[PDB]
Amino acid sequence: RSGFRDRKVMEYENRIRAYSTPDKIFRYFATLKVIAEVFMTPEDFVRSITPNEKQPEHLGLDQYIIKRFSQEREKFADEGSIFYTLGECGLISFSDYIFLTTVLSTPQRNFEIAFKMFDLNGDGEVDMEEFEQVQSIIRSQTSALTTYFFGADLKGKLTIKNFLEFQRKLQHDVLKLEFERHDPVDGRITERQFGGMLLAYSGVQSKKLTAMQRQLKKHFKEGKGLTFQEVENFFTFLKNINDVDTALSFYHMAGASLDKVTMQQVARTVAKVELSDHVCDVVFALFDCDGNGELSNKEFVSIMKQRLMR
Amino acid sequence: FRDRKVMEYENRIRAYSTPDKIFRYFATLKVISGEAEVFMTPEDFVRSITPNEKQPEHLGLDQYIIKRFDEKFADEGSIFYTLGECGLISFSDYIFLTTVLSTPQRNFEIAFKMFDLNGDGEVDMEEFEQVQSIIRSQTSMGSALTTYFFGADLKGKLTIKNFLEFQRKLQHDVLKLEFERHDPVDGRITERQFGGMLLAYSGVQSKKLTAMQRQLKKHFKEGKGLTFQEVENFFTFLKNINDVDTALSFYHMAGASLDKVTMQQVARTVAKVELSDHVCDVVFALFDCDGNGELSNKEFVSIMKQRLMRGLTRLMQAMWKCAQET
Amino acid sequence: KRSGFRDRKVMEYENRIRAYSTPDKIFRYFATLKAEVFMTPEDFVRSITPNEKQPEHLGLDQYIIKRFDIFYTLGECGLISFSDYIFLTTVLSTPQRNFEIAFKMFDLNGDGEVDMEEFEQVQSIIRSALTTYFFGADLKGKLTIKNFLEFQRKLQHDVLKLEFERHDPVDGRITERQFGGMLLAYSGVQSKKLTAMQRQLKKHFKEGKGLTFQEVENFFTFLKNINDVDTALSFYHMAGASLDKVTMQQVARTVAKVELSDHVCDVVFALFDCDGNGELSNKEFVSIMKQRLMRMGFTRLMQAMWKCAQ
Amino acid sequence: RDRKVMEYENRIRAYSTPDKIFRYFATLKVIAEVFMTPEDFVRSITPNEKQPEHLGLDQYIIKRREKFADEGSIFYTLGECGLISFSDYIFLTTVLSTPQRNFEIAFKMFDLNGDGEVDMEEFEQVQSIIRSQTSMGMCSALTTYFFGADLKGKLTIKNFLEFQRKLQHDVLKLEFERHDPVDGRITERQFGGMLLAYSGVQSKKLTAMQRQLKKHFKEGKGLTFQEVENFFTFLKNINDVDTALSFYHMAGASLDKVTMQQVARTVAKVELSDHVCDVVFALFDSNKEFVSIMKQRLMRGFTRLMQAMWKCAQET
Amino acid sequence: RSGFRDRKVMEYENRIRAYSTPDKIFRYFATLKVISEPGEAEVFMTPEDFVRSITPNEKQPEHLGLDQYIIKRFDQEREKFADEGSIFYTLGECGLISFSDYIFLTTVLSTPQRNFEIAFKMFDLNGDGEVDMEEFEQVQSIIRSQSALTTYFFGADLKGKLTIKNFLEFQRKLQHDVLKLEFERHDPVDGRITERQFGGMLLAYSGVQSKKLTAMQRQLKKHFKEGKGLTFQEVENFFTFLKNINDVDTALSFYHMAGASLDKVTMQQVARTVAKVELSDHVCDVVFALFDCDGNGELSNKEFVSIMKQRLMRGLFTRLMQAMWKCAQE
Amino acid sequence: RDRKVMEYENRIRAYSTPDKIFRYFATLKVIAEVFMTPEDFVRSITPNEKQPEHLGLDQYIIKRFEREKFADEGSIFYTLGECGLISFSDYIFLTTVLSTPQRNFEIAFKMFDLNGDGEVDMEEFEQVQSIIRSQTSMGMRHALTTYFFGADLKGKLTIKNFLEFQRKLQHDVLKLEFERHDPVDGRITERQFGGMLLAYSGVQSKKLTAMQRQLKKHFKEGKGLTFQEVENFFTFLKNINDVDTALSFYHMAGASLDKVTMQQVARTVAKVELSDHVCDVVFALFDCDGNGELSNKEFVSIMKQRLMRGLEKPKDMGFTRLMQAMWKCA
Repeated sequence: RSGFRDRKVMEYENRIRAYSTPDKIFRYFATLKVIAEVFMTPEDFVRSITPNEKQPEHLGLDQYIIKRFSQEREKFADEGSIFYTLGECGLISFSDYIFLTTVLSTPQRNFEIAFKMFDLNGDGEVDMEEFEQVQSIIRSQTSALTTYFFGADLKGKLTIKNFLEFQRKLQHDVLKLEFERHDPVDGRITERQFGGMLLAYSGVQSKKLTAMQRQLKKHFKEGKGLTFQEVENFFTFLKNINDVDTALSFYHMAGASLDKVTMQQVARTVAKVELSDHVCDVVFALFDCDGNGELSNKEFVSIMKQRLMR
Repeated sequence: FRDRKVMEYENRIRAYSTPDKIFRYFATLKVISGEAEVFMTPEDFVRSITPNEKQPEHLGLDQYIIKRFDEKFADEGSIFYTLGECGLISFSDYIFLTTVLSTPQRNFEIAFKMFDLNGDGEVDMEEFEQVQSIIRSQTSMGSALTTYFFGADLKGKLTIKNFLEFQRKLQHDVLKLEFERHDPVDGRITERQFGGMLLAYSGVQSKKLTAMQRQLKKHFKEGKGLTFQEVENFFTFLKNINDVDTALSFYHMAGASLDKVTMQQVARTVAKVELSDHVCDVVFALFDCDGNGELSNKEFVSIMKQRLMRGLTRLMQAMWKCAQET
Repeated sequence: KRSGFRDRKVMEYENRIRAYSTPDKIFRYFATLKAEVFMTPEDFVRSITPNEKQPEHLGLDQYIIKRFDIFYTLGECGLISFSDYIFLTTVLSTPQRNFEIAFKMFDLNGDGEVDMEEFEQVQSIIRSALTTYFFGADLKGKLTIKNFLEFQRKLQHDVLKLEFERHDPVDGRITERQFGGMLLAYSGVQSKKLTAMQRQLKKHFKEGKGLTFQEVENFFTFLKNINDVDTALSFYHMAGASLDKVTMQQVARTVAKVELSDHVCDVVFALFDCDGNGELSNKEFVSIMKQRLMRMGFTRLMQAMWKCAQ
Repeated sequence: RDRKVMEYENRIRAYSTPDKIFRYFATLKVIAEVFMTPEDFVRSITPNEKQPEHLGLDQYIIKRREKFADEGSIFYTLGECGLISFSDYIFLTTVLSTPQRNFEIAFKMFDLNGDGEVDMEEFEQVQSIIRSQTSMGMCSALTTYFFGADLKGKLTIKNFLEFQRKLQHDVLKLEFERHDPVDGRITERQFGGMLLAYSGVQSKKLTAMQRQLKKHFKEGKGLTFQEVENFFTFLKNINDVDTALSFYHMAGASLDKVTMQQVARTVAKVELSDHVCDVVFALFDSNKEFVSIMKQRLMRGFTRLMQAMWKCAQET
Repeated sequence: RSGFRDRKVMEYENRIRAYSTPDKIFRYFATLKVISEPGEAEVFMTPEDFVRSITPNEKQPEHLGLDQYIIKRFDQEREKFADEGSIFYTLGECGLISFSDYIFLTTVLSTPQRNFEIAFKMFDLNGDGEVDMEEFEQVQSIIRSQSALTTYFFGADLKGKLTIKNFLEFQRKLQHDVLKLEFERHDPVDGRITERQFGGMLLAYSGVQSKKLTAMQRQLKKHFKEGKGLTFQEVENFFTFLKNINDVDTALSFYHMAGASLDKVTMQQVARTVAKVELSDHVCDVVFALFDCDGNGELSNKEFVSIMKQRLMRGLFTRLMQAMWKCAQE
Repeated sequence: RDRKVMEYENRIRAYSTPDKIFRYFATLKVIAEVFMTPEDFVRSITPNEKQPEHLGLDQYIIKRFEREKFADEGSIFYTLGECGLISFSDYIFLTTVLSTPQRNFEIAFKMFDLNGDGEVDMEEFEQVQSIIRSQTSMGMRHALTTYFFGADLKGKLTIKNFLEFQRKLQHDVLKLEFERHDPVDGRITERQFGGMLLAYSGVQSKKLTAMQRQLKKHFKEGKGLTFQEVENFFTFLKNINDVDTALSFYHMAGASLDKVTMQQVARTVAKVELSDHVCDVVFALFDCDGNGELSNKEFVSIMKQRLMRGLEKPKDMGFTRLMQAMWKCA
C-alpha cells in the first residue's frame, strides 16, 4: 500500500514542525501566494501546529496556490474569527504567524507580569512600542492589527484585560478549527477522533486508541460522538490540570475511587465546568489502567500537560 | 567538630526521624498530674523545624524538665494560646501545626472545596479531620482548638478564609520566634543573623556568610541593624518567588540591570510590599555575583525557595528506619 | 452520607483497642454475654480479627444475659471464660518451636513432659477448667508436647473453621471473594484489591464455582511452612522455572506435603500474580501470608528500592 | 611487617575472586594443575593465619601414591591422595557455609514421596542455585562417589547432610590440629583463640581469661578435640540456644555453668564437659553478648546488607 | 489431563542437556550402536540426534534413551545418514557423529566469530589468522575453558594451515546445516512449517513460554493469518537477522525515542538497514503474535531482544540491583 | 582546605545542571554572552581540576567584542565559528559527541538513508542529537551547523564526515587534557600520566604514590611520557572490548600477562605500537602486586570508565554511593 509513503511524509512534516526555521515551516504549510506574497489560511496555521495532519498533496514546500489580488472579495475566515483582526480576510501573513504562534503557547502568568512591568502602578497597559518589546522578550522562550490594538492613530493603550481576552479568544477559534479539521457530521466528532485530539502532542500512543474502541464497544458506548461543546468544556477543564492534578490526588488519598463520578466532580469544584457524561467515558476508555475505570492520574495528568501546551 | 558533629546530627533527626523521635528530642517540658505528658514550648517547636540550632545538651532525647499541672510560656497573643494549654504544644498540636506550615494555600483551598460543593469552602468538624488527614499524606513527616474552630458545641463550620488567616498568623508568630532566637537589641538583628536566617535551610553555606560580613563591611554597611518588620516584609516578598523569579527574568532580558532598585521595584509590582533599602544591602551582599550590584537571580530564587519551604529517593527515610533497626 | 466516615472511625478505634489495650480491656469490649463475663467462639474470632465491627448496642461492658441451662473442652457449652481467653490467645500465637523448648526444659531426658504447676510456669514465660482435661482429674497427670501440640493444632483448626462459618456458606462452599477476603484479613486497605480479583476471575470463566472448607484448610496448612514454601518457590524461580499455578501446586505437594486444588490456585494467583500473568509474586505473597498466618526493618527497605527503581 | 602482611591476606580472603584466593593459599602443582592441601584449605578460610611467604601469590611447589590427608578424611573421596582441585575448592566452600535447611528444601523439591533424593544432574542444579548466593559466588571423583561409577545413582539428604556433617567435622580437626596438640590436648588459650577467631582484639580479652582460670585453679588441664567438637556442635544451634537461655533467665534460674550444660543436652543433645564451660565463662561471664560472637564464629559495618539485597532481588 | 507426564519428561531432558557431562548426554540422545568384529562396538548419533541434544524441549524416543540404542552391523556403497553435502560428511563417517565429533561441534556451534578471529590471530601475528594442527587443538582448549576432518582442514598430511576466513565458513555451514535439521525436525509439508512450530523454534530456549504459543494462534486467528505456513528460507532470514540483535536492540530503541511506532513495518525497516536482510511479512506476523504488547501490534522490544539473544545463542531492579550489589564492593 | 574546594566542584560536575556547570567553569563574557575556552571545556569534564578561585560561580573575564585567537591552529574548535570559543549551546553538543559510541551515530543515521551508509539533513540531525542526548548524563538534565550542511543549510552530512568530526574531536581534547598538566619538552610526568588514566576513576588517588615507589626501585621513575606515547595508548584503549578478550585468551592459553604480551595484544588487536615506557607506567599501577603480571580484569574495568570520560549516564552506583553515605552516619 501507499501507506508507507504517508508514514515517511508525516515523519518529514513533523521534523519540520519541530526543527526547521519559522520561515521554512511557513513556506511549507502555507498554501496561498497572492499577486506577490505568501499567506497561510487559518486551516494551514492550525495544521502547522497539529503534529500529524498531512499537507495537501501538490501544495507543500515552496509550492502554493496562485491567487489574483470589496465586501464582495474572498473570505477564508468567518464571523467573529480573530483572524479578521489580522487585516486581510482571514489570511495570516508570515508576520502575523510568529505573533500568533507566540500568543498561543505563552501563559497568562507571563503576560500579566510582563505587562505590569510597563505600568508600575496601574494593572497593566502598553503602547504600540512597549508591546513590540513584550514580544521580543516573550519570543525568547519559544501594521496588520497594530492599529486594531491602539486605535487608528497608534496612541491607544493595550490592557492586560483586553489582551487576555484576545488570547483567550484566539484559543477558542483555534480549538474549534481543530474540531472542524475532522469533518463533524451534525456537529459531532468520533470518539476516536476526539482521542486523536487529546493525544496529538504525544508519542505513538496512537495505538492505545484501539485499546479504547474495544473498551467502549464492550460497555455499549461504541458510537454517539462528541459535539464541540463537549469537546470544548473538556479543554477548559484542562487549563487547570495543576489544580485538577493536586485535586485528583486528594480524592485518591482520601480513599475514594478515581472514577467517572469524581472526575465530573473535580471539574465542577476545581474548574467550574460541567463535564459531559460521555466525554468522561471516552476520557476513560483510554486513560483508566486496564479496564479498571480507575483514572490512572499520573499518566493522565502527564499527557494532558503536553496536550494543553502543544 | 565539637559542635558540628553535634549539630550535623540533630539536623539529621529533624530531617529523617519519625515525628515522634523528633518530638522527644526537642521537647523540653514533661508536665506531671500518676499520669504525665510531654509538651514542647513554642521555643522548642521552632527549633525542631529550623536546622542548625543546638538543643540544650543537658536536656535532649527523653530528658525533659518536670512541671506541676498548673504559668504561661508563649508571648502575649500568639496563636499558640488557642491551643488550649498556655502556650504549650502537645504531640498532637505539633503534628498539626507543622503540617499547616508546609502545605501551601492552594492545597487547602482545593481540599476545602472537596466538601463545600456549592460555595467558597466550608468544612465542619469531621470534614476537617478528614482534610488534614489527607493533607498530612504529603508533608515531609507523613480538642482544645477544635472549639476555637467550631464553637463549643462543635456544630460550627470553618471557612477557607478564616483558616488561611489562622495559617497566616501561625507563620507570623513563627517568623517572630525565629527572629527572637537571635537576641534582638532594641528590635534590631545582626546583619549577619538575618543573613544566617536566610541561608538557614541550606548547608555549610555558612562560609559565604563570612564572605558577606567582609563585603558588607568594606562598604561600611554593617551596624545599622534589621527590625522584625524589615524582615517580616522581605518574607512576604518571598511568598511570591515564583512570580519574582519569572519577573526578574524579563527585567534582566528586557535589558535592565538587576540591581538594588529593580529588586525593590519587583517586590512592589509583583509582590505588593516594600523592601527595606538596607535589607537589600544584606541580600545583595550575599547574592550578587561579586563586587557588582548585579544580583545572581538564578541562584537567589533557588535558595529563597528552599527557605520558604522549610520541609516538604525518599528511601533514605526508609533506609534510616532500617539502618538503626539493624 | 458520612455514615461511612463514622463507620471507618469506629473500626479504626476497635483496631487500636485490639492492638494496644490490655487483655482485660479487650475481652470486655467484644464479649457479648454475662456471674462472670464470657465470649462465645464468634466473639473470640472477632477479638483477633481486624475490621470486624462489634454489635454496637453491646460493645463496652454491654452484654446480653442468660441463665445457667473444641471450644467445649473449656467447660461451658461452647462459651469461653476470661482466663481461657488470656490462655487460648497466648497459645494460638507463639509457634510450636517455642513450646517444645519450654517443655524440653522440664523433661531434659525426653521430648517434653509437663505437669500442672510446670504448665503454669511455661505459660508465664511465654506470655512475656480444662486443666482437669490436660492433667487428669487429680492434676498429677502429665502433658506431652505431643498431646499439647495436638491441642493447639486442633484449636487452630476449629478457630479456622469459625471464620469459614463467619460468611454463611451455601452448601459447604464459601464465596471466591469471601475466601480471598479471609486471607487479606490481616493487612491494610487492601480490601479494594479484591475488586481486581473478581475481574481477573470473571475474564477466564471461574468466578463462583465455590470453595469447599476442605480446600480452605488444605491451603492453610500449606501456609504453615511459608518459611520453606518461600525458600522453595525461590529455588524454583532461580532454577529458570516459572512460578505458576502448576508449580505452586508442586511445591505445596512436596514441601508442605499437601494438595492444592486448581481453583484455590486461581483465586490466589488471581490476587497475587504480577498484575495479570500467572507469575505468582512470591516475595509479596509470602509477606502477606506470614502476616496473615501470624494474626522487621529491612522488609520495606526493599519495596522502597523497587519503587524508586521505576 | 606481620600486622600489615596478615591484613593483606585477610583482605584477599574477604574480597578477592575465588580464583585469586585459591592461587594464593594454594601451595602445589602436579604434572599442570594447581592443587591445594587440607592445610592450605583451612588456612584460606581461617583469618589471621599467614601463608609461607616464599610460596604464596602464584607461587607454588612442583610435584610429579603420596598421601596428603589423614586415614579417612573426606579429602580422600575427592580422588587424589588428599588434594583439593580448584573445583573441589568451590564445591566444598559452599558446602561448609550453606545451612542444612537450605539443602533439605532443595533436595525435597525433586522428591514428592520421600524426604529428598537427587539424581546426578539435579544435584548439579541445586548446587548451581545454592552456590549462586554464597559469599564465594558473589571434575572430581566425588560425583562417581555420590552417584555410583555409572552416574545413575541417587543421593539422599541423609547421605548428603551426613557428608557435609563429616566435612565440617574433618575441617575442625584440621583447625584444632593446626595449633599443636600435645598428647592430644590444646592450650586453654588455644581453644580460646578458636572461639574468638572471628573478632579483632584477641590477646586482650584472652590474657584476661588466663588471669581468671588461674584465680580459680582451672588451667593447664588442656582441652581434648572431642571436647572442642562437642562445643561447636552445641554452637550449630545458638538460634535455639538463645530462646533457651532467655527462657531459663525469665524462669528465675541464673545462667551458670550448670543450666548451660543443661541447655546443651536438650537443644543440641550434646554433653559439654566442665572444663569447656570454665573456659567459656572465663572470657564471657551475659547471654545477650555471648551469642553475638558465637554467631560470627559459627558463620565466619554493613556493606553486607547490599548483599542481602542482591539476594532478595535474585529471588523475586 | 496427563500432559503433565509429558512435562516431567520434557524437563528431565533439558536438565540432562544443561547439567550433565557431555558423555551422559551423548549416551542419552545418541541412537546408533555400530558393532564390528570381533567384539568391539562404537556409539554414534545421527545429525537428527546431534541437533535434538542441543535443542531443548524435543523428546527422545522413549524406547531408546539412556544407554539404549539401535544396533547396526558395520557396513560409498553403504547407507548414508545425512542429506547431499551436509558438513556432517566432512566428519568422515557418513553423517554419523562420533563422541569426539560431538564434543567438537558443540564448542564450535556456540562461540562467536570474534573469539575465533582473536584466538587465531595469536598464531599469525603478521597475518589474519592461520593455524596448523596442534595449535587448533589449543584454540579449542582455550575456547572450551569455562580424525577424519582434521585431514579435511590440514591436508591429507597434517601439514596444512587453516584460515579464519575458511574455518568461519565451516562454522557458518555448521550453523546453517543445524538450522535446517531443526526446521526439518518439525515435519514440514511441502517445505513449509506450521505457524505454531515456528514459534516453537523461537521460544525453544526460553523457560515454559509454551502457553504463549497458544496465546499466539488466537492472536493469529483473529487477523486470518491462521495457516499459510513458513518456508525454511523465510525462517533462515529471520535467523540471520537475529545474528545482529545488538545493532537491532539499539536500532529499535532509537526508533522508539524518535517517536515512531514499533510496528510490523519498522521492524522490517530495522532488519533492512541494520542486518541487511529482508524479513517476510508472514515472519513478522508470527513474531508480533508472540511479542506484541497486550496484542496491539506494539513490539515489546525490551523483552524481545532479550528472548532472542538467548535463542541466538541456544542458551540452556534486576540489573539495577546487580550493579550496586557490587558497586558497594568497589 | 584545598580538598573541600575540589569536592564541591566534582559534586557540581556530578549532579548540577548543564547550566550551573557551565556558568561555573566557563571563563569569558563577550559584549553580552558567556563562553568557555577549550581549556574550560576539558576542565569541566575532568574531575578534581580546580577552577581559578577568582572566577567560578557566575564570574568571568569581561572581554570586548585576525582577532583574539583561543586555540592551537587547526583545532576542531575553530569550526564552532568563533575563534575557538565554545558557547553553552555548542558546549552540550560537544559533550554528547565525546561520550557516545561511534556505533550509535552509524545506526542512528541509517534511519534517514536506507540506501547508503547514512546521510542526514540539518533537521534530521536535530533529531539524532535530541535522541542521543537522552542517554548522556549531561543532556539528561539540560554556529557549526553551517559548517555541516553547507551555508544555505540545504546540504547533507555523511556518517563518514561526521565520524571524522568525532574522531578529530576526541583527539584535540586529548591533546588539551595533556597540555593542561604543564608539559616540558612535550612530556608529562610518570605520575601525571598515571593521573590521566585513573582520572574519571574512583578516589584511588593514593595509588599513584604506590606507583612512583614502584617505578622508583626499577629506574623507571623520571623520564616522562610524550604525547604520541599517550595517544597511541588511548587509541589502543579504543578497543578494550577486544583487548579484554585478547588478554583473557593469552591468559588461559597459558602465557603470562607481561609487558611483552600486552605489547603483542596492542599490535594484533588494535594495530598500534605501545612504547616500553607507557607499558612501565600502566604496569606500575596496574600490575597484580609484584610479578610483572597485569591485573587485566581490574585494568579493563578502570580503562572503561576512563574511556567513557565519566560522561556515560549510569545510575548503577548512583543511588548507591549516596545511600551508602547515609550508612556512614547512623
